[PDB]
Amino acid sequence: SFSGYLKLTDNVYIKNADIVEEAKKVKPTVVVNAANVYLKHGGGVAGALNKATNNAMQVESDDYIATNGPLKVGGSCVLSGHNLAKHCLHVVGPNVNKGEDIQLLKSAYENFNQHEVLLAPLLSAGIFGADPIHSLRVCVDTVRTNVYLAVFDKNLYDKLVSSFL
Ligand SMILES: Nc1nc2ccc([C@@H]3CCC[C@H]3C(=O)O)cc2s1
Repeated sequence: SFSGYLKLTDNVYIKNADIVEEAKKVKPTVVVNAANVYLKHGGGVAGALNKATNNAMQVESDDYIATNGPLKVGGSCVLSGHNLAKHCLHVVGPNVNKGEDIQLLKSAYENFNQHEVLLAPLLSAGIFGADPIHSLRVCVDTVRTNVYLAVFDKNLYDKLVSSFL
């Protein structure tokens, strides 16, 4: 069960934790991956989640692309969670450093509403270049189901809690 979270709003909770370790302890119904449109999990949260499955997530993802084609920015797909969760919801936030529209961050977070409870990272807040505090605001304004956010970096976590509480 989710332990040590701080409740920010009626439905958004936050913890300073590594999402891979949270997934292995809780084994939630849904873990969110911060993915790209071809589901190539090369680094960031995507690389860490794929490595914790010993590349099983990548083999499954390449088969999903071969049959279905790439996702759209703001879109998602549900695949196995392997040893981390029952399911992995792979969500594509905009890569604003490559000119993708920040408005698509709202569409990205809307995918979370299809699941009652999710363990997730902040979208577009890694190498995708969005300001992480702006990404948390979009999450709060868009997600209506129960989301447990895991923020690895303690300096970032303290910044987020100071601005949202
Ligand atoms: N093993 C892990 N590797 C990563 C890499 C990056 C991150 C996320 C991506 C966006 C914000 C950052 C964070 O929470 O500090 C979390 C994790 S957990």
